[PDB]
Amino acid sequence: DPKPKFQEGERVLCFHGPLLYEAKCVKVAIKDKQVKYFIHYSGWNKNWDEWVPESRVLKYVDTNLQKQRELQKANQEQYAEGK
Repeated sequence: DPKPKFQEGERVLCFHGPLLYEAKCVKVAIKDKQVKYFIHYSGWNKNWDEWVPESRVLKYVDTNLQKQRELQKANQEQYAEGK
């Protein structure tokens, strides 16, 4: 569907599990009105590179970095509780 949120090359934050990671938008493909993104997670081996729907990609900005940090601590709180 005309004009997607992200561009090839764009540094981004991408959701993977319950966590957000820095990442790059390697590819942008449109399918059936649904825009998809092929992503390489930075500092991550290319095998984990994957296709992701738009809803999993967030702009690399202060608001989302703060969200990243809050999910990190929340997750870290889950790990710490798992013992």
